[PDB]
Amino acid sequence: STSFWYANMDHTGNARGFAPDLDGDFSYAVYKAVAPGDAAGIQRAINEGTGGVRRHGEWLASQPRVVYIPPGTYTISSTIFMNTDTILMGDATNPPVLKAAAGFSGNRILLDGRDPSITDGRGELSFAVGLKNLILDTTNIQGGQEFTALHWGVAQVAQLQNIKIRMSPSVSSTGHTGIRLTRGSTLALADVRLERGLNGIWHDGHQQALYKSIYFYQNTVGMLITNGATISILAPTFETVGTGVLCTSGAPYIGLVDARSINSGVTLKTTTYPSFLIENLNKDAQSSSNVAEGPSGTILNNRAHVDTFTYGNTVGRNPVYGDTYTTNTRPPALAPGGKYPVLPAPNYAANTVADFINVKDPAQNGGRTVLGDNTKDESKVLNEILQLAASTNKIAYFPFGKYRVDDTLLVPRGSRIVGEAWSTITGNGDKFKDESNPRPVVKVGNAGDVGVAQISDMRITISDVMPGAILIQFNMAGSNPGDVALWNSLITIGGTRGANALNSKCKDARNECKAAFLGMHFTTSSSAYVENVWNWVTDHGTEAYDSGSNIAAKGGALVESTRGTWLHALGSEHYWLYQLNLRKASNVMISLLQSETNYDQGDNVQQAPPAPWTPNVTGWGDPDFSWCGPNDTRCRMGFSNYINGGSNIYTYASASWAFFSGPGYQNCAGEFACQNHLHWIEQAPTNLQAFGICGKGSWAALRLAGGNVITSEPDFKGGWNGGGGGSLVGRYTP
Amino acid sequence: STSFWYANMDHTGNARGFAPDLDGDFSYAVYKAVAPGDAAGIQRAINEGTGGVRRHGEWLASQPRVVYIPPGTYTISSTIFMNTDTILMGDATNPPVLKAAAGFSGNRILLDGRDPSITDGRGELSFAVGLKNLILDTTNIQGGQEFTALHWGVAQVAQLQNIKIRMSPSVSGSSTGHTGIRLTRGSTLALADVRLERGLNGIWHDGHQQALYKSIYFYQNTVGMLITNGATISILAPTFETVGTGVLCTSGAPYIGLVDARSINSGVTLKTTTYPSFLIENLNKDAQSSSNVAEGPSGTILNNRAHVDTFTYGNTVGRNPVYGDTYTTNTRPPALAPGGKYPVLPAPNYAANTVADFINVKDPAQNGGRTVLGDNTKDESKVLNEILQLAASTNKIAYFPFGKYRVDDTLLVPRGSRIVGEAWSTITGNGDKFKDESNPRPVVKVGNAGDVGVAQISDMRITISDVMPGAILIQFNMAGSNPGDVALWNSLITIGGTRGANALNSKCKDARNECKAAFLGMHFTTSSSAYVENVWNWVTDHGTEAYDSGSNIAAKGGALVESTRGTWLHALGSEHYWLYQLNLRKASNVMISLLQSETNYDQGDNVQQAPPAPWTPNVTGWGDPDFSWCGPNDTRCRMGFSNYINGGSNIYTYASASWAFFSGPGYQNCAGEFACQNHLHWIEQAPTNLQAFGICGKGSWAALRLAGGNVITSEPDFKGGWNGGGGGSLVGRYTP
Repeated sequence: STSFWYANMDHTGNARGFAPDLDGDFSYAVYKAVAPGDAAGIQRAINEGTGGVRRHGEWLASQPRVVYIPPGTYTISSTIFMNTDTILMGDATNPPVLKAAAGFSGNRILLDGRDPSITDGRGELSFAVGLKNLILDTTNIQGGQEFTALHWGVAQVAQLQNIKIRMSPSVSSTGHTGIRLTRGSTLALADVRLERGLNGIWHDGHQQALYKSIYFYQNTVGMLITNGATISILAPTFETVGTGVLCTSGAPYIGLVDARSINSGVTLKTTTYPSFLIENLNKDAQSSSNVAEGPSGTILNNRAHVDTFTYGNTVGRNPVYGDTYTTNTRPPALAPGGKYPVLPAPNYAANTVADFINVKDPAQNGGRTVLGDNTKDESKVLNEILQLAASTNKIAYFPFGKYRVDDTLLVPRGSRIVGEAWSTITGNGDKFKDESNPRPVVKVGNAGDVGVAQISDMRITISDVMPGAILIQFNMAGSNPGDVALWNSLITIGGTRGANALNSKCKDARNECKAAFLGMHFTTSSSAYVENVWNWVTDHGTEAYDSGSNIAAKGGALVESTRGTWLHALGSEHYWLYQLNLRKASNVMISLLQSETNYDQGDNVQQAPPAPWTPNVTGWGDPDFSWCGPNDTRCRMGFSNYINGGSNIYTYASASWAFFSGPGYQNCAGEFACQNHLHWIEQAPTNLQAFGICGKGSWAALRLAGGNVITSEPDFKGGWNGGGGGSLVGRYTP
Repeated sequence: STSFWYANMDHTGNARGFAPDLDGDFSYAVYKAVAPGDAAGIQRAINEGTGGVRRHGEWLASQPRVVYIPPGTYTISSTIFMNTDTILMGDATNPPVLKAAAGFSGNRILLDGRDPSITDGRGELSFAVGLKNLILDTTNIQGGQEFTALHWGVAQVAQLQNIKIRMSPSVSGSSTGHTGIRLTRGSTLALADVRLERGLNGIWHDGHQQALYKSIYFYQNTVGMLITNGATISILAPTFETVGTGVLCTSGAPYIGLVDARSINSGVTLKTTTYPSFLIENLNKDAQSSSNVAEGPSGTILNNRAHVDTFTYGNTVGRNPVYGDTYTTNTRPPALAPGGKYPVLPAPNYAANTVADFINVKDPAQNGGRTVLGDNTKDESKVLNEILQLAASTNKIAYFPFGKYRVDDTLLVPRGSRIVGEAWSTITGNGDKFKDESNPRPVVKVGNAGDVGVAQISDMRITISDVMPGAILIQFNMAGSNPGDVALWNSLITIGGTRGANALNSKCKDARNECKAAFLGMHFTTSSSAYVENVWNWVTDHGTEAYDSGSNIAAKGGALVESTRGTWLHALGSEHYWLYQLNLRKASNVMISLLQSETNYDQGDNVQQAPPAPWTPNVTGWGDPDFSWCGPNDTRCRMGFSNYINGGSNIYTYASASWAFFSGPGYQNCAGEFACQNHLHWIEQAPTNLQAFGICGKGSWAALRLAGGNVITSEPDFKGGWNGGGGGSLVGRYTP
């Protein structure tokens, strides 16, 4: 066929992806190839399993399927339905066209990312749906009819990579929609080009999403926002677009940062009362329309350049809801050239198999035997292959598997790592059980390293209760932002097969297991780029087994870097003390942080935090909760944002939700009574620019360093459920 | 070509069904016919509209589609998706077989009743999905694989009529297998007269809010009904033949009602691994059914007895352990239960009747040379009263093709009437004759006072087109010689929410001044004896058909029952009325197998017009609650009742699905889990021989209020039902 690197990798033989924990099935095919032009074969490859048994729906990581679609045109006559943990991989050298037929029958959706096996449309459970190197075409459908090329009501670990959507020109209240997001909890939509139609993206009640580097080309409306909580749009381009962003319902947060307007109309228009920010908008001469318009008329007139304009709930303003214009000079290390760094996930479209090292092939990795079946320690053998590929400038390809490591797996300078449907590194052993000497499972460079370390399509996890485990630690800094990067990956604790020892020790809410020390760590001399990454302590089982979810992992993400750190849609959920900790960091940019308090915590918790952990304030910057009464359990809940000093902190959207008050999915007292403090500033940083700090079920919308509290009600409401339990700090620029 | 009455009705010409208010489309075809054996044509007929435009999804009543499927076998290779306001009508003289192909591709669902155009899996909005005279067959699929013949995550006005589901035999030792009817998220009313053959599960009730399963035949199922979570389950007159386990509840804490059940060579009748509240009344077992009747987490609950009178195991009023067993004996009145069994009747399909036995009300050659339009352009009261008397006096069935028949006076349904519609043909009241609340007048009158005879209506809709404070939408006056002679099946009674009522929708857009749209939805007078099954009594809460929908409506009362003869309510949904949803005013001999209700959404702490306003209560004349016990600004107390029982005798209620959701206009949240309402179920005067079971509630502080003023609090001992007790009430037994 072609020379596309993935299709030419060994998918038979010993170097193929191998799936353990499949109930004795050692013949399951991770890889399937569709015949050229075989449109019916796309759905077949998605669902087909071993010996005629259909694949499991709703599973997260153990039964992955990558469907290779060769170049060509595939005429689609009815909706194609994805499965969880499934990737459609078109040929990157010549992406295939999935074209809707003229006689398209059924629901007017070309591709549905939501697994049909989920009941009651729970998109927040449709994890790990991937689309790569595809062209969606609906030009055979009349532009006046309602149609949706892609329904993206999905959850985390879902990804878009090198996707193009051609639609018919709009006519009419109905028309083509490129990507419609209904119920779901996804993280990032990256590098999608939407051509024509009525709506390029329709955000219909999706909780939150970061839209990174989206190209809106000749859309009647760039993004339609009907309902939803937190919307972050980073580095978009509006070319011949009638209206950039149109929000006709709800009170969400809308973040438009580093936007470009090419011969377009109004950039942000709303008929309701959302809180939005426009930072670094650059308009051309043909874009002569107002920048912002609302129910009362013009909000911001025609300006070719906008610095920092908010219109929403702002701290210190009389009245709270209103306009504010400021100018801020971004640090050149954070924003080279005034623009924050945005990079597409690598697809290696021009690379062939020779540019890679298949870690399992003895002819490629230096004559080493690698299993990836979670039956033995493979740390040393994998540290040697990773150092070999970096020293020879080869990309290290991990076929799918579960690679058990009993010591740190170092990612050395010059590494480019890519996996097959989130190949899994799992830590194990006594070397990660010393909480007095915490140890990284995956270490990205040594202390003081400068170089390239790019990782994509991987998973890191643990197999036992390991109170000293740091799942990934970033030590290396890049020469340019993105040299050290992590794309489209997940870091999980529990919830998946392959961790029996961990699964047996975490079934008691009275003694929550000390599974890990940290999920992610960014050391002081590091400089890392993170996009579409799920940092998740399990709340429920995903792969049909008694999963146990009473886990006390101390901290989710600890950022100590003073060089520069960019977090594009990082989901950090269900850790004990905090989801995001900024400990004396000095150059941090956050385009979206998605977080959720641990479900076992709240008024009816059985073990009050910080227990079972003893906080180390001096050594690791833990919150000690010494301000709460020893039995004030609404006060002793994990923080979503714990900002502790430092400088040059830019956060542009925080989707932090509280749902329950204790084990068993117990309800909270009220809409704003699940938690007291989700967002907490311990020490005021120098040059802090915070926008879109959203919450759910929190009494306070933000806590300031001196102890002052910004209450969610009555004037800092918004976002989740339009304010029915939702917090919104649209502007905090102290 | 057969002699089926519906397929041989005029579907061209002037007597065809006509859909008004379709944005200038006067050629829309309500009726579509599938070619024999054309499986692909079934989906086409569901969605096809005028001139290549697809039909509207989610719509309730204005764009109906009836799909006629001739006899034959239809090999289905992928899931068929229904639409709202859509009926699949197989040939009643020879039902067609919808057979899943051996190479079935997709999610492994043969037929999905839930409209795919609804977003976020909201089955509670999938209204008016009908299936008639069909055989669903999954025998080409191996019995060891998970498969679902019918997904019924739907909402009210959905109906099953003469449906049989054949499945492959389950595999011994296998946890997966065929499921006949799976109910996920949704709010349907009744599933009637379905025969389920083989498979692993005949019915899987997976989180559905509530459902009445009437006259279900479980034939050789490994498990009759599986219940994984849910609130209120009522099973009336089932038959378990060669069934391994009758009812198996492995998750949740629902209410399960088993009444008039038959066991033929079956295993355990009700087994649970959790703590639901169930009732088993009038279970009659054969000799070969030697298993225990009920089994729970602690072991045996009720051992093998061939006959069970009244056994409850749940939250019971007056018990010192609230949760526990109770055995009593009750002699049902012969007028309520002739022969000891409650009356259950299938909805009439007229399978043996031809066109000659019918009167098409629009055909001048059949109705006496009268001009009938059905386009909501003029008053058609006199012309329709004369046709109904004509069809009754000539022993003919009156067939209403679809339309909107405006009436400016009462439309009398006389003695001997049999009325059937085409996808819920609509009678809409109008005029000044329904606007004098001091002289309320029925829109549709079922017989005169003191009449005895047959008056059977099915597949119809009754509504109003303006604000009519004196309008009774349907009033039952006549009694039957046998129960079911006066009956109403598979219908809707709606106020607002649908196109065709511009004057009404324009006057009901202010929550500060709630419009007095109607006096009563349904009325059962003292000398009446009516049978009601699968009927939606609905004051609108939101718009359904893409139009400016005013939903700030104060319709006084939903259903007022004053009858002292027999009255049977099988899955009556009464929703969003102002003062009450169901009022039993000195009624005698009343049987309710399931009542589904919802408090008006504008009511609660943040209400803008405190009840009884804008209504002045008439306690003496009409038995309204005046809410004089509440402080004039205690707004959680001044909320509409779901059950308002006021005196009388011989009242048997077996399931109450009564939900409160919001605290004011705008879908505002409530103060707490049990803080939406104070009283959902209220006894004003204690009746003689009152037998109450399965009184479920949501978000109300009290689970039940007694005549003396004593209150049975939902917490701590009467939790259960909705969300397993997380805000759900459950009075499993109140038998004073």
